[PDB]
Amino acid sequence: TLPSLLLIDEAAAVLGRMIQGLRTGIPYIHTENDSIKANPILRTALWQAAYVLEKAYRRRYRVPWTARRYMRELTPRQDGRNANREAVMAKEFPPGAELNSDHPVQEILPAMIIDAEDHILFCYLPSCVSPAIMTIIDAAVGTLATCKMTPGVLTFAPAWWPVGHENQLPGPASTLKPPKGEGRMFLSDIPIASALVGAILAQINQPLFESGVKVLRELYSNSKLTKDHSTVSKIIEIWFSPFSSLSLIVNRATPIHRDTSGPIEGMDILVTGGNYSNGVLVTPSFNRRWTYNPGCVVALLGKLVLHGVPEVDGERYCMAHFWRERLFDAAGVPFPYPSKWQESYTN
Ligand SMILES: O=C(O)CNC(=O)C(=O)O
Ligand SMILES: [Mn+2]
Repeated sequence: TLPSLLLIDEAAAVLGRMIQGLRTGIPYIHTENDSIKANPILRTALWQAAYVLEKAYRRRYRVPWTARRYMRELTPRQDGRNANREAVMAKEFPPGAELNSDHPVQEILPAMIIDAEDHILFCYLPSCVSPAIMTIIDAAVGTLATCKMTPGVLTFAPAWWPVGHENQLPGPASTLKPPKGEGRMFLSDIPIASALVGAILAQINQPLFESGVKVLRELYSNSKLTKDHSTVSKIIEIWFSPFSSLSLIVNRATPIHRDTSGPIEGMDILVTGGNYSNGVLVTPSFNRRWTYNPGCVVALLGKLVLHGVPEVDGERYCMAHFWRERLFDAAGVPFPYPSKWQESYTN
């Protein structure tokens, strides 16, 4: 009875069917949900994502360690700045023969990196987002941000803890409390984009997608879980995403680092955009750089994978979709462990 969740559910389903079709050569079944079917921009964006993701599953680098063991050496707040600690990790967890060809060339083709037991650590999807959707995001960010976009970070979530309120109940993000403010407006401008990124997540880690949606369901229906539940409810009704949170990072370069808030096993999804030509995402553990230009998507275990992105020759923003495990705890949903790549093929 919550149509936004039902739309991202169908977007996930129909994109999976598109991928299964590309793999089998049999016509895929269209969605009868005409929020998708009658929306040419979202529909063709799902086609494009299907091509890129199918390209990525066919191009898999393996590191010779597991995510479990890597996670075990990690100190609770090992964000990547201790260079000595990082060189010790790097010896204990080297790139391996499939990756550490001497000095690495920059990747441009879609690909993924899986651990020793087939878990997806990193998924690189260049040009995964159609120009039309990138233009929707360009407009939304534009009107929100007014060098030509004022730098900064801005965070949105229907259920959240502000810094200093950790031990109270969670509630609407301050940026989203004004019902006609900048925040809500921004969310209202981007449901097609949100729906796309959530569908991509389903293709990479279906259980995590449906856990997230389950959590949003429970936060909607169960009032005793949050402050200001009326505002929580209104925001969930325009929350076209399975993620706990969305963060817009405008005109900022990013040092090589690890996230340390968020579950050690959560997969974030970054979408980069703007008008610049020399984007590069750096992953030292994988001995790799990845071309990182507007419309690129990267999914990654970001509390595990060191990643950074240098200054570029233009305006740039990044949309970062991520997780708060405490919301899972509060909603009675265990947080799932990272999916294996074969799960993509279990039809
Ligand atoms: O620079 C970017 O596009 C991505 N940002 C991050 O991973 C982060 O803030 O943790
Ligand atoms: Mn990050």
